[PDB]
Amino acid sequence: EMKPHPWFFGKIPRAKAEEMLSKQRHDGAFLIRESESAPGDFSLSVKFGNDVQHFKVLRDGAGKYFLWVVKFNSLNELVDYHRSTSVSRNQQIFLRDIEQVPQQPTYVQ
Ligand SMILES: [Cl-]
Repeated sequence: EMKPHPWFFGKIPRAKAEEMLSKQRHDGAFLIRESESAPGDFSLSVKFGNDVQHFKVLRDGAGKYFLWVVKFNSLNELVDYHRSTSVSRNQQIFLRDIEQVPQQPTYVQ
């Protein structure tokens, strides 16, 4: 387990998502962020070799979420579909979780 997703980064700037994804080793390492050029839309950012690619998360009339053709009731479902179906029309790029760098625990009383 019941965990928050390691892929939702809220309002991190496009350039910050590139900075962070640039240090991931593995093609497909990705995050969802909340676009700053289109308030209320999401964007998908994904490591590919020396590049970081960005995808608009598109909405149909009912609020369902898609990248190209196949659409879902949630970002979570969209993301999970694209773990095994390429996000790209030019390369086979499958979504995989960031490595992370996770949280040293501290107690603050
Ligand atoms: Cl595919």
